[PDB]
Amino acid sequence: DLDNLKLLELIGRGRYGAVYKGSLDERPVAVKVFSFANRQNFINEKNIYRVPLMEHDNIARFIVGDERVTADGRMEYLLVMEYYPNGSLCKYLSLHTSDWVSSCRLAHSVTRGLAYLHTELPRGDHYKPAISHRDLNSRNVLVKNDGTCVISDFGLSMRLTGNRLVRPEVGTIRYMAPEVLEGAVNLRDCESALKQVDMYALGLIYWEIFMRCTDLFPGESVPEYQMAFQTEVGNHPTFEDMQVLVSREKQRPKFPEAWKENSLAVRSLKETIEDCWGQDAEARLTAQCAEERMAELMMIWE
Ligand SMILES: Nc1ncnc2c1ncn2[C@@H]1O[C@H](COP(=O)(O)OP(=O)(O)O)[C@@H](O)[C@H]1O
Ligand SMILES: Nc1ncnc2c1ncn2[C@@H]1O[C@H](COP(=O)(O)OP(=O)(O)O)[C@@H](O)[C@H]1O
Ligand SMILES: [Mg+2]
Ligand SMILES: [Mg+2]
Ligand SMILES: [Mg+2]
Ligand SMILES: [Mg+2]
Ligand SMILES: [Mg+2]
Ligand SMILES: [Mg+2]
Ligand SMILES: [Mg+2]
Repeated sequence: DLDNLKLLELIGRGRYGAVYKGSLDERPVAVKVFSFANRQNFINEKNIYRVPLMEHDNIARFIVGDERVTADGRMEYLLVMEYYPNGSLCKYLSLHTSDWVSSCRLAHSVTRGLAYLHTELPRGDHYKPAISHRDLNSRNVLVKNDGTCVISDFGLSMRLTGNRLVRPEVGTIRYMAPEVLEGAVNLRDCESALKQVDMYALGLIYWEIFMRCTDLFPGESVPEYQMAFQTEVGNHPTFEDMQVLVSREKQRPKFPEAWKENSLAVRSLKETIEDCWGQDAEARLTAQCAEERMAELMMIWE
């Protein structure tokens, strides 16, 4: 198989992998390359992808993983996966504005993938545990050519149910929930607490998506894309910065005045976003309810 793998241009990178466009048996792929220092994230990500029943319309498609020794005497680990020309949701939102229906399509498809990730499927030979993503954000979501999302980057994800479990501030700082910023996640109910951390981050993703919805800025132009909290903390905020703004001061991204609350759809959208990122983690929507709320919003478009 992998003797015929060709790497082309670099298309992305984060803390753990450098991601290249590639060719495998003359078909296009993406190749995430890890150094030996990040081997454990490769191991983790590969094994999450190989958990039974992980193939799903809103989960990135994994092909194969592999190791090689480089010319200069270094170990490299390669995670080969489907190539998504649109890239991350972050990149896609910076380039596109969408109307109500297509914005809901982005938001619903990412929510559907998270609800599936979060759901335990007792199946013996095919057991799928509930899995927490642990760094959910729009750079770890990819956008398919048909305009729907897939969840990606399981380098930090953890199994939450079943046997041989372990108990664990390692995510992306901008998207950390308040209880994480306080070091006070309730690890006694570990399964629920980790899902609630994910759900807070999904709320921020909702805000980022709908800030680029052409129908929410009528008679006006859509603001340029900005990540959650960028106007308030800039790029690369510090842990302490986020702690004061998000947890101490109880702040969240702001809904524009242009979302004048006389529309029933807009009022409902705002309440669903707020039900995801509230301070009381036990009171946030679950992923399965957010998926249903999102679909019910679309249905309240008639
Ligand atoms: N299969 C893919 N197709 C297209 N772009 C990708 C793909 N996987 C990752 N990327 C891009 O590479 C970036 C980093 O990939 P990711 O797997 O998140 O690495 P890290 O674990 O280092 O954050 C993503 O934000 C995205 O822009
Ligand atoms: N069919 C099953 N598949 C997966 N996990 C199961 C099944 N039945 C029970 N369990 C769970 O597996 C756990 C046992 O894990 P084990 O590896 O024995 O210990 P630990 O997780 O403490 O290291 C129990 O808490 C139980 O809830
Ligand atoms: Mg990263
Ligand atoms: Mg490692
Ligand atoms: Mg695992
Ligand atoms: Mg990433
Ligand atoms: Mg935050
Ligand atoms: Mg429900
Ligand atoms: Mg909607």
